[PDB]
Amino acid sequence: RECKTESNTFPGICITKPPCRKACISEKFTDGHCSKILRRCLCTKPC
Repeated sequence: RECKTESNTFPGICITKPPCRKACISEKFTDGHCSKILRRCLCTKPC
């Protein structure tokens, strides 16, 4: 079970994974991915 929380530190719209994952890991999540429509960096971690 993992929960999604928008990244607090990623700048701008999310198009490619690497900078979003990096931001999320910097924030102590375990991954980050881009959403399709609002194009947000969403971090995930177990919850």
